[PDB]
Formats: sequence, structure tokens, C-alpha cells
Amino acid sequence: VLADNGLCEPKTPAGRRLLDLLERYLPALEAESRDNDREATLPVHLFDRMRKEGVLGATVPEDLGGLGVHSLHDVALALARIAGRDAGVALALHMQFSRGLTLDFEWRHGAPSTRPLAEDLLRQMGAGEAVICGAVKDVRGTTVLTYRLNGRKTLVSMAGIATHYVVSTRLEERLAAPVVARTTPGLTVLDNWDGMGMRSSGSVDIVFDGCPVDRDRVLPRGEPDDAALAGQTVSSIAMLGIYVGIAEAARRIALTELRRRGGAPAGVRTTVAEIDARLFALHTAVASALTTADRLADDLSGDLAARGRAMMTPFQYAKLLVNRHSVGVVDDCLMLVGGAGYSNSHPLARLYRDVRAGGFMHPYNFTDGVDYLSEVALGR
Amino acid sequence: GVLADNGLCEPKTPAGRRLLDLLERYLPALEAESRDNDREATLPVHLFDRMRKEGVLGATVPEDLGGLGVHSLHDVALALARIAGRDAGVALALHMQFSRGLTLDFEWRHGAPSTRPLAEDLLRQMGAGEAVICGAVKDVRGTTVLTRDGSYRLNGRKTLVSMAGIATHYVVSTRLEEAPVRLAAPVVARTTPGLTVLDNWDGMGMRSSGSVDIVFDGCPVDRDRVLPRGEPDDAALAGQTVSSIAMLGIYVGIAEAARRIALTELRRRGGAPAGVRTTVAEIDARLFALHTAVASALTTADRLADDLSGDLAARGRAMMTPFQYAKLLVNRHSVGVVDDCLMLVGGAGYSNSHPLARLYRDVRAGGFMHPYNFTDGVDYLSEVALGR
Amino acid sequence: GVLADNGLCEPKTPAGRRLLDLLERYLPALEAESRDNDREATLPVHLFDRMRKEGVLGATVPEDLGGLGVHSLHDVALALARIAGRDAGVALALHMQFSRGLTLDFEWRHGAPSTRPLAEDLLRQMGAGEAVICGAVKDVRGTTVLTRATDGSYRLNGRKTLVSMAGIATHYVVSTRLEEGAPVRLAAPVVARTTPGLTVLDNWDGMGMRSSGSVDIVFDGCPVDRDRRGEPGVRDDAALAGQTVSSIAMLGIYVGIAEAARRIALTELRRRGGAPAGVRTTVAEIDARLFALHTAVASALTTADRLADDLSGDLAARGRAMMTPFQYAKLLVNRHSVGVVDDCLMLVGGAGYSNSHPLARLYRDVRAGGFMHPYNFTDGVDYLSEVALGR
Amino acid sequence: GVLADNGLCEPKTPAGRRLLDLLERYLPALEAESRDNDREATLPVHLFDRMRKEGVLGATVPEDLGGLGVHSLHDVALALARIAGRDAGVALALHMQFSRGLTLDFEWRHGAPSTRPLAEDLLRQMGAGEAVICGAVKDVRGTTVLTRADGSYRLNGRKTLVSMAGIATHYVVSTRLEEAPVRLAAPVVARTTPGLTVLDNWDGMGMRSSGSVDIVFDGCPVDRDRVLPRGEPGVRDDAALAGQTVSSIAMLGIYVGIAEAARRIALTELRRRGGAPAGVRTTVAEIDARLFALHTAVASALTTADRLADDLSGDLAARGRAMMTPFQYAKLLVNRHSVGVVDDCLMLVGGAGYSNSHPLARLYRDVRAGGFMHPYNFTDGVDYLSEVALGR
Ligand SMILES: Cc1cn([C@H]2C[C@H](O)[C@@H](COP(=O)(O)OP(=O)(O)O)O2)c(=O)[nH]c1=O
Ligand SMILES: Cc1cn([C@H]2C[C@H](O)[C@@H](COP(=O)(O)OP(=O)(O)O)O2)c(=O)[nH]c1=O
Ligand SMILES: Cc1cn([C@H]2C[C@H](O)[C@@H](COP(=O)(O)OP(=O)(O)O)O2)c(=O)[nH]c1=O
Ligand SMILES: Cc1cn([C@H]2C[C@H](O)[C@@H](COP(=O)(O)OP(=O)(O)O)O2)c(=O)[nH]c1=O
Repeated sequence: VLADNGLCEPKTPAGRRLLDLLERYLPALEAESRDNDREATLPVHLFDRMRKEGVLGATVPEDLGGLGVHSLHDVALALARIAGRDAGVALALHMQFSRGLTLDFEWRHGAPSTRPLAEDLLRQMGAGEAVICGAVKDVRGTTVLTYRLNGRKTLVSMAGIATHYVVSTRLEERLAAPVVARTTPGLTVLDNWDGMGMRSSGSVDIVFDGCPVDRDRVLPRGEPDDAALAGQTVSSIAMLGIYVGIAEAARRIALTELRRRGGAPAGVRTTVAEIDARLFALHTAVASALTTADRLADDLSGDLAARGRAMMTPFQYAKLLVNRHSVGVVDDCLMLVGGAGYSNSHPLARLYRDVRAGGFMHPYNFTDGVDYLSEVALGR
Repeated sequence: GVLADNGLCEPKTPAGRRLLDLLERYLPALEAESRDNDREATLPVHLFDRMRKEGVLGATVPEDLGGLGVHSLHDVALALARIAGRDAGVALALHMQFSRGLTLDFEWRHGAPSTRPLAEDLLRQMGAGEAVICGAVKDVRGTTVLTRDGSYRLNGRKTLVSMAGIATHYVVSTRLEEAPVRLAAPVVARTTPGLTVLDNWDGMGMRSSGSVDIVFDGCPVDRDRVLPRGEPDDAALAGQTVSSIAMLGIYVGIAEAARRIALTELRRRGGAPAGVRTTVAEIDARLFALHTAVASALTTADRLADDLSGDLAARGRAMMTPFQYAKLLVNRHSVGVVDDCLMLVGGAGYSNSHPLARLYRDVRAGGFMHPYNFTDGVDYLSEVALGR
Repeated sequence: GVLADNGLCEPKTPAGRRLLDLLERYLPALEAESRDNDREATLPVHLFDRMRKEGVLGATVPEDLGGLGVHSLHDVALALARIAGRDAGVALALHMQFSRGLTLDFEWRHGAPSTRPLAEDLLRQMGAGEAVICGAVKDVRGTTVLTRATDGSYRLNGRKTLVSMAGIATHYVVSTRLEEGAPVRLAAPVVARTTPGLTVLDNWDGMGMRSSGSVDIVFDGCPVDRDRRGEPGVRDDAALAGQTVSSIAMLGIYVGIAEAARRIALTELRRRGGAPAGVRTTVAEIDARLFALHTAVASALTTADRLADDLSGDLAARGRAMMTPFQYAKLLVNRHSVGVVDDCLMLVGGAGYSNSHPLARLYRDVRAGGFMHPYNFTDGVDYLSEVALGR
Repeated sequence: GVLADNGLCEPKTPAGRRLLDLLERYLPALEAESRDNDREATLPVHLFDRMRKEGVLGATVPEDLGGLGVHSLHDVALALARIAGRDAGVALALHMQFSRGLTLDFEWRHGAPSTRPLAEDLLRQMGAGEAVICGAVKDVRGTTVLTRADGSYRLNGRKTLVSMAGIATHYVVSTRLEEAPVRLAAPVVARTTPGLTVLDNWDGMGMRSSGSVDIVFDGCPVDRDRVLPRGEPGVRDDAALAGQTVSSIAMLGIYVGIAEAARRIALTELRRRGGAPAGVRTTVAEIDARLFALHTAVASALTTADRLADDLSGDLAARGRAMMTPFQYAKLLVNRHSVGVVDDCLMLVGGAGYSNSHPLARLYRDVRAGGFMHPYNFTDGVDYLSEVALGR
């Protein structure tokens, strides 16, 4: 299902390298796809190959040793290709990819003081040396920096083989994101990921129990604000490519199956057109919103608040559309293929479980999406 | 939960109610073993033994032949909903007993004269707890043939046979070969030589339903043990309804369960964001539609179930048509209710072990079941509307 | 049409069957006039006279007080469905008569001591074919208020809107606030056509239901004698009951409309021969939704009939018990009756887009259900969510 | 409106911008005349006269030939969106001119050698404001034939839903040609040809201002110098999908605009109305989401059409499909969601909008016309799209 202002071909030469680089892992990812789901395990042997070949440095700037992909359009594109084979992997890789871009931004436009830190991190990631995961969602109480760090985060995809965590916290005497090494004392990685889908993503819990952190590794974060919407967009929007990829994958499998099969009954034609029509909408909506985030990513010239809303609002329309239609496309695909797809090991079963992850992801889920977008529309 | 007048809320027959009362003592256990039974994808045998022994598996055996005399598809569907609200897999398995009682009963009272004694025998054994009978219907890897110097040979494979593990007999649909080709349903004992039951069940959901494969490799069958079945007719549609319609109960019960789980969760949080009110209304509206459309189709099937009196082809269409409309609605709205419940609860529901996960997964099974899936349903229903 | 076992298919009561048999002779005429009544947006008086004189408008008056004795919301809805298949705007007007029958009959048997004779009189006149009674419910241009003049007489001031069938009425039950002295209370005064200060406007221009004559009435200092209830902003759930009784049978109208759209499109499709892949899927989805509508509305009507004359339990719960099914049904009907009609029009194609085409009329008529109170979508969501959540 | 980056918000070409500015001056009158034109079902002749005399009916005529050189379907859709926000039937009528500019341009540059001088003539006449050309396409009461004698030409039949036919000076008539084997053709017939009758029978539920009347051709004399060639009947030719796109795709802007109008009216009303009940926030979010979809989806399909409009370099059957396919996904999405959005707006405003003279009533009636327009309605759309997908 081809689209023009679509998520179909890369916009930048850099991004184009990444897709070419990524081409060699597809047959592999596909090949292990089942076991990783069955066991809910991140494919480490594979992540090393890719780290060592400089995939994990994709969004790291040219100068600091990365491939210099600086386009969310292109990141999303790459995640879609992966997601079509293993979406939990895509979900894991996103953490790095986005981390590449969030860091680049701080390096150039952030607090005067924290540019060197960003630079180290970015340069490290470029060397194929750091694997970084933001750890955001607090569980059983909130997570506390006092420097000694105490707390527990949840669903940190890829923490299994991460070398450092960027950790959202409340600093106590306001807000901050200490960068904490894997090898730090009093840090634990839990083996508790039991997702219905996204299982190869290893979204495990992390415990901080009186962990050391030097001020040389603290990035500050405002106070416990519309301009922040921009960062929130930058860090999540390419995840939308994942679900588009899942949808395309379902479609391929079903079209293949239907083609070797018949024959085209009346139910089959209608549903196929329904599927391709949504797929088309998914591509154009997602690409539009990505175009917006990319255009504004590096433009701090205007009013920074309206700049924030300008990035989030489309992101949120797209997410609303994706969370509704990517699930529906997958469902209709499973329907067209039939019972064989119900078997848990079958690729559609995996895609059906995988695709349902998107709707809880923040910002925003359905409830909070409604709040935001109606407020945009109503003023009240 | 959501209330309807001609809904699936209350039993219509006193026999129906006795069953609901009997099933009540098992709900707590089904609920407790729900999770492990899901993880391991294992039928809960002990519980089946308890139910068998205590008389439940003979629920739809007429009171004269030693069963509980539930002759209502409506009340069976209702029973199935309740069970399905704690474990949809076991409901799917118990359906096999319940529908069998009813189809056998039809054969006992309305089938070919030679077939009746055999239907009587099977019914008595079910009522006595000595017969757990499954229908082996779906061919895999070739089709299944019975061949006839008088004596019978059975050769084939069947897939997705719920409860096949603890069954004592199977009723296997086949081609019969020598006349030209006729269809037939022999009753084949679990211990019949050449028969292998296969532990290959790994469904996304319905995992406790034990829907495994059976292989028949030169199995011997008696001439006095064959149930006769036409040839490869709209009058047959009636039978196709009796043996499946009650399953619509399973999904309504699933959606009822999801709705219970979510409301409890929202009542706990005492928010009421503007998305939450809209969804909850829309969920409840759909439940109301499911409840009424499914009961209506059930009521029609019960009314014609014992009425052989006009045109039999017409009678067939008249039972299958409402059945198919309700299935279509259930298959769309069941999943939709469950999805919206899951959305309302949020992330905790995506944990595979969580009850919503298990319902999200279980509820998707209905759309594949025949008669009919979406595509054949459309054909059937458009045919009934266009005459073409 | 489409065949549901507990659908809106056959009547549940003998008086119900009398009504259906009576309505037959008008079906040809309603159909014939349909296109003109629509184009002109004019209630067909000649026809209402026929029907008045032959006993129709007394359908829901009890047998004793000279009526047909129809007591079943099921059977009224059925009847409205039949009418609505030919002219929905007419069905809509008639509902005004039918519901009033039921509401008065309730008041007759169960209102306070003082009210029962007024009910009796009002029913008897309906029975004789002499009273034609309308509810004037919705305010426009401010609210409608009833006050005591300092001379002990009563004053009624305000404006009502969308009053179906008002133009040929002899009586209006007018919803007002009673303002005195005391706190504000609610009153439903009964006011004669000729009460001076009352004007029936000619201002009905709906995109559909054009034949329903839903005009405005001005109440310009209108006299009401000390003779002819509740309190505003006050949760009174037991009252939800009469609100159900007075509106639910309207759902039959939109079912009738969808059945018609279906019949029309199927006729065309058979006429057309070949059945393409989009047609089949659409036909199936149409019939399925039809199936849903028939069973959901029948279900809610059944609940209302079961409880209409049952006042034995907790009356607030009785109220909720009647409204909740009504409102599921209403939500489903307002989505799917519109849907089905659209699809019927899609199947038939360009010819149905011409304004005079019967499908254009049904496309327009069916859009009216969604606005009707109780409840439009937004209050529907508020009500049913409050029911589900407990707050 | 609701904002998308590659949405239908901004023009892409300088001619598109000049077209858009030129249109802002008619927007007030359109709006003022909106209710009358609808009630009476009358095409605003006068307003068309100003627009013709004033350069606008030749917007898509190239500059070299006297017009404004608007080459972009994206920009044409944009213009139609703007107009449709005030009066969709007027937008619908104008599209006859706009699309004719583009299609004639192609024939001028790429039709058969014998076609091009005829094309050039018609474009110059449009640019000069002397010609107003309608496509009379859809048959009613039999099919429409042009028979070739001595070599003279007679045209017999009926056309319908010829929007803007009443102020036309020429028609380009879809016909079967008989003699030589059975060809397809498009004779160019002048207003004042004998035997030609423009009826006044337009009674649409919506698009009431569009003047979509029937025409009757009764033994009409068409000269040999003036017959555009069109290929052959029944013969599947996917290259033809290119043209079929070019002459219809910009219509999609109308329903975007209509939906965007309903949204303006509803929000205004809700914002005036104060509080937000829990149903309102949700409907508002879904309205907005759907409009976001429609903008990006329609804009994508227009872009595709623009990229292929002049590039005839590969397989032309492939080119056609590459054009018709996104078109049809978009039409599918628009025919669904513009209708839904307008429904939901009308739900949000309440009973007032149910009054036939209310603007939302006009939009509700108007927006439903999209679903019937060919290519394709839903069923033909399903056939085409499933065929592209299954290869069968
Ligand atoms: C504002 C902005 C932030 N970001 C990133 C930088 C950080 O990694 C992250 C957090 O937002 P940031 O603006 O740095 O937080 P604060 O406002 O509290 O200082 O978002 C972008 O990538 N692009 C942007 O335009
Ligand atoms: C016709 C009919 C069949 N059946 C059952 C009996 C069989 O188990 C099954 C298939 O039988 P079928 O060959 O359709 O008809 P018959 O039972 O008369 O040979 O359906 C009913 O329960 N009710 C009915 O009305
Ligand atoms: C309570 C109730 C009222 N009604 C009718 C009678 C009246 O016309 C109307 C109002 O009833 P009532 O309970 O008297 O309330 P109020 O006079 O304050 O509006 O509803 C029923 O038909 N059935 C019922 O059970
Ligand atoms: C092939 C093609 C045709 N057209 C136009 C020119 C003519 O007005 C019209 C007829 O050309 P043709 O391709 O013969 O048929 P169709 O009407 O099916 O497209 O289509 C284009 O504008 N662009 C194109 O790429």
C-alpha cells in the first residue's frame, strides 16, 4: 500500500543508509521472531551484531561518530520495517533512536553546562559503547533523588542489555534526569516482563536502592507547561511507525494467503478495500505529523509554547487514528486468514497481540488524548 | 451488569434454573484455576470429574433417560455465559456435552427408526456419567473417510476438538465410500484401536478448552454404531443451528466479565474523565444489543427445535438466519466491548496474566467458528435477502 | 422485512390487532400523499379527520370511555412503525394522541384524588373523537411560566416549539414552572385551543418530518382557572417512568423508516439482477443492524409494558428501570437507523438523491430521532454513565 | 480549520495562490446568497458572470493561452474547499471549468496530432472568457450515440447531472460512435446547435445551487472538425485511469471544506454555549481526528496526481493505477468521514440545525452527494480496489 506524503521512502540520505543497513537483520529477526515472543526475551546476540555494526548509533550525529539520522520520519520508517518482523525489537530500538535525538537537542540548544554531558553520551553511543534507555514510569510510589537514588521504574524496554539509564525523578531537599550506569551499586534489573504482546521488547522493572550518582551526570528538568510538549513529541512520535509496520505486516500475510487461495468472495473484496483504505490513512496521517515534528524540531525561533502545541496536536490526532485503525486492520487481516492465525505461534497471533500495546502508551492514552484535543478545540 | 427483558439474564425453564443453581457451586473454583489453566493450556480434569459425577454433563439428557432435562438452547446459552465469565475455555468444552444432549434427543425422538435405540443408549450413558461425547468435525490434512465385505474402516484426522482428552466417545463426521458418496457420523469409542489423541493445542485463547487433534488410522467401527447423515439441503440448517447457537452465550458472558472488571476499576478510581463516560455508555449500549439479539435468536431456535410441521427447508432457514445475524453482531461487538474495557482499565490489563488479557484473547475465537465466519455469513445472509 | 422473534413484528394484544387492522385502509392514501405532504411541509388535515372519525385517535383510550383500549407501548410502537413506513411525519403527530391516551389512562387510574375526573373527562372526549390533545413541552425564547394574578386567577406566559400536530388540536397539556409566596414548583396545566392569548404559529420548516406540523404556540397572558406536581433542579427518578411512557413508542417510527429504506433498496437490487461484492456485504450489514434494532427496541418496550401499571416496588428504582432500557434502545436506534438508511441510499444510487425520491424523504426523516428529549446524545451519555458509575 | 503539514491548508504553486486571492472577493456574496440558492435550487448566473469576465473560469488554462496557468490539482482542490465552505453546489459547478482546463491542456500537449489544434482553440476561448464548457457524461433514457453518415455527424441521446449546463457555451459529450468498428468519442457541441435542449429539472436533496440539469440531443449536427477521440468500448484500459482521476479528484476538496464548515459552525456554537458535557469532548476529539485524516489523505492523493500529471515515462497502465488507487482510498475515506463529521456537528448543535434553512441542514444534505460520484461509488470502488490488491 504505497503513499506519497506517506511513510514509504526515506527523506534523507542518512535515513537511507539505515534502511540499507537494516536490510541484513530482517531475515534474522523474522527467523527468531517466534521464540522471542514465546519466551518474552530480547534477542541479545542480535543486538550485539547491530550495536557492533553501528545501528545503535543511528541517530548519533555524523561528527560524533553516528550515522546522523536526524529525521523522525526516517526513524519511524526504520521502526516500521523492523516491526513487520519483530515489533518488540522495534520497540526496544526506539529507546536508543529517540535517545539519539533527545541528546542532540540538548547538545545544541540545552543549558550551557550540560552540553559536554550530552556530548560524552552521544559520542559513547556512536562508538557502539553505550546502550541507553530512558526509565520513566514510576511504580509503587515515586522515584527519589536526594546524590543517592531510591526508587523503581516499570516497563523500561531494553533495560536487559542497556549500559545506562536516563532516569526521570523528583530531586528532594523540583525535577531531574540523572544518567545512571548499568554497573552502579544497589541497582537491580527484574525479570518480570509478562506482556501479552511486545514480548521481545524486554520491558522489565528496575530497582534503585541507595545508588550513587555524581553531579557530573545530572540533567535538570524544570519544576513540578506547554513548551515541554515539544520534547514529549520528539521522544515518542516515531513509535507510531511500529504500529503502521504491524498493520502492513498483517496485510502482507493476509494478501499472500488470499492470493494462494482462490477466488474472491464478496466479504473478502470489501474487507480488503477497507484494509487498504485505512492503511492509506495511517500512512498519510502519520507522515503528516512526523513532517511537523521534523520541521519544528530545530526551530526555536517562535513562541515556544505554541510551538509545543503545534507538535503535539498532530501527534495526538495521528495516535488516536493509529490506535484505532492499526488494531482494526490487524483484526480484519486475522479474520481473512482464518483459524490458523489463532494459534499462538502463528505470525498474526503475534501481530494481533503486539498491536494492542499502542493505546496505553503516554502521551496520550484515549482518555487523556480526549482532554488534550478537546481543550485545543474548545479553549475551555 | 447490563439488564434486558428478553435479554440473557434469567432462565426461561425451570430445568434451566436447576442447572444455574448447580453450576453456582463451581464458579469460585473455575475462577481460581482460571490463570493456571490459561498459562498451561490444560483442561481442568478434576473439575470435569466433579461435574460429571454430580450430574452436570447430563444436563441436556431428558429426565426419562436419567439426565436433568434442559431442553432449552436459551438456558444453555445462559449457563454458558456464566461459566464463560470465569473461564471461557471450559464453557467452550461444556458446550460439547450440552449440544450433544440436545442433538441426540432430536435423533431419539425424530430420527430414523434404527438410529433411535442408539441415541437412547448414548443419552442414558451421558445421564449416568459414563459417557463424555465430543463432536469431531473439522478435517485436517486430507478429508476423513469411512469405507465398507460389510465391516467398517475409519481413516482421517480431525482438529480443534474441545474436551477430546477426557471424552469417552467421539461422533466423527465423515465421507462414506464404496452407491456414490454419502456423508455419515459414526460413534467411535475412545479406546477403539488406531485412534490417537494429540496434545497440540496452543490457541491464543480458549486455552483451557483442550481443543486437540484426533487421528483415525484404520479404526474399526460397527454397522450398528453408525448415525446416518444425508449427502454432499436447507432442512439441514436446523441441525447446524441446534449444535452451535448456544456458543453465542460464551462471548456475551466474556463481554459481561470485561465490563464488570472495568466498572469495578473505575468505581475504585472515582474519576470521570469525558472519554470514560462516553465509552461506558457505548459499552453498555452494545451489551444491551448483544443481550437482546442473542436471546431472540435463541428463542426462535427453541420454538422451531421441536416443530417438524411445515416445509423443512423453510424451517432450516428460519433458524439459521437469526442465528447468523446475532453471530455477526456478537462477533463485532463482543470484541469491541472487550477492547473498550481493556482501554478503560489501561496498562495493567496488558499483563498477560491479568483477567482482561485472558478475555481479550478468548473473545476473538468466535469469529472463526462455523457456521459461519464473516465471509460465508455474508454469502448466506445476502442470499437470503437477494434470492441470489 | 427482517424477521425477529421478539421483534416489533406482530402485536402482543387483541386491542393492538384491532389498531393495526384499522390502520390498513389509510396506508394507500398516506403513501400517495407522502411526496406532496413532504414538499409542502403540510400536515394532512382531511386525512386526520378521516382517522379521527373512524376511531383511530381514540386508539389508546380505554374501551369503557369509548376507545379501542390499546394499553401496550409495544403495539403502539408497532403501529407507528407501520405508519412511518409510508409517512413518518404523520406517525410522529399521531404519537401525540397515542401517548396522551396512555398517560391520561395512567392518571385516571393512579393520579391524586382531584385529578382523576379531569383525566376521565379528557379521555372520554378523545373517545368520542372530540378532543385532540398535544403536549407543549419545549420552551423557546425564554421559559414558560404560570403565575397567580393578584385576583386569584392564573396566568400562563411563554412560547412552545416543535409541537407536533398542534394546528388541528383542541387541547394542550403545557409544561410550566409554577411561580409563587412559595418555592418554584412544576405544573402541567391543561389549556383549551380557544383560551385567549394563545396563538398557534405556522412556522414548521424541518429538513424532515415535514408533515408532522410541529409548529410553535405563543402563550400571551393566557387564563387558567384555579383547577387545572413536581419541583425543578430536583432528582426525581420515579418520574422517569412517565417520561418513558410518553416517548418510548416513538422509537418504532425510526425502525419503520429503516424497514422502508431496506424494502426500497432490495426491490431495486432484485430489479437489477447481478449482485456485486459490495452489495452483498452491505445487504448483510443492513439486515444485521435491522435485526439489532428490532430486538433492542422490542426489549425496552416490553420492560415498559411490564412496569406501566406496576407500582408495587421502590418507585425511584422503577423509574430508572424503565428509562435505562429506553435509552440503550434510543442510542442504538439513533446510530443504526441513520446508518441503514444511508446504506440503502448508497445501494440505490444517484436516483435516491433527488428530493422527491422516497429515499431522500427517509434520509431526511430519520435524522430527527437523534435530537428528541429524553435524551439527545449528550444527556444520554450523562444519564447512562451515571447509572453505570454510581456517580 | 484543523491543521496538517501536508494537509489542504496552503497553496503549493504561485498560480494557485493568485487563484485563491482572486476568490476571497466572492466569499462574502456566496455566503449571503447561500440560503436562497439552496431554497430555490438556482444557479447564481450573475456571480458566474463576474467570475467569467474577471479571469476566474480560466484559472486552469495555461498563461500562454490567456488563463491564470493553474496547473495543480492540489491547488484546485484547495480553491474548491474554500468555496464549498460557503456554497458547495457553486464549488461543484466551477469544478467543470477547472477540470476542463487541465484535461484540455493534456490533450493539447499529448493528444493525437489531429486533436491538439482543436484543444488549443478551446483553451484560448476559455482563457478569453468566451467559452464555458461542460462535460455531459452520464446517460439516462438509453445510451448516447454519434453516427457517422458522406462523413457528416448526428448526435442522439440524453445526459444528466450536467452541473453548470445552463450557462454553458459548449459541451463535451461522452458518446458511442457507429459506422468502421464501434469506437468511443467525445464530440464538442455548441450551445446553439439545432436539436439541443437544456432542461430545468434539477431537484437534488443537496448541491441545489449546482444547476445539475439534463440535456437532450435530438438529431444534433456536429461538425467533423470538432470530435475529440476516446478509444473503444468495453476494452479495459488502465491508462484511461489517469484522465479519469485528473477530471474528478479535485472534487474531494469540496467535502473537506463542507466538513470544515460544519466544524466552524459547531465549535462556535459550543464555545458560545459555555460548559463542556462529557459527550462533547469526545465527539469533538473524533471530529478533529477525522478532519486530520481527511486533510492528509486527500492531500496525499492530490500530490500523487500532480506528480504523475505530466510524467508519462513508464508504463501508462501502471501510471493510471498509480493515480486511481490513492484517489479511491481517499474518496472512500472522504465519503465516509465527511458525512460522519457533519453528522456529529449537527448532533452537537441540536435541533436548530434541523431547520432546513439552517446552514447545517444545507451541509448535511450537500455532503451526502459525494458517495454517488463516479469514479467510483462504494461498490465499484470495492471492485477496483480489491482487484488492484488481489490481482484478480
Ligand atoms: C524543547 C525540546 C526538548 N527536547 C528534549 C530534550 C530533553 O531530552 C527532553 C526533555 O525536555 P526539556 O525541554 O529538556 O525539559 P525542561 O523543559 O524541563 O528543561 O526533551 C527536544 O528533543 N526537542 C525540543 O524542542
Ligand atoms: C433437523 C435437525 C437435526 N438435528 C441434529 C441431529 C444431528 O445430530 C445433527 C445433524 O443431522 P441432519 O443430517 O441435519 O438431520 P437428521 O438429524 O434428521 O439426520 O443435527 C437437530 O438437533 N434438530 C433438528 O431439527
Ligand atoms: C409515574 C408515571 C407517570 N405517568 C404519566 C402521567 C402524567 O401525564 C405524566 C407525569 O406523571 P406524574 O408522576 O404525575 O408527574 P408530573 O405531573 O410532576 O409531571 O407521566 C405514567 O404514564 N406512568 C407512570 O408510572
Ligand atoms: C491519460 C490522460 C487523459 N486525460 C484527459 C484528457 C481528456 O480530456 C480525457 C480523455 O482521455 P482518455 O485517456 O482517452 O479517456 P478518460 O476520459 O477515461 O481519461 O482525459 C488527462 O487529463 N491526463 C491524462 O494523463
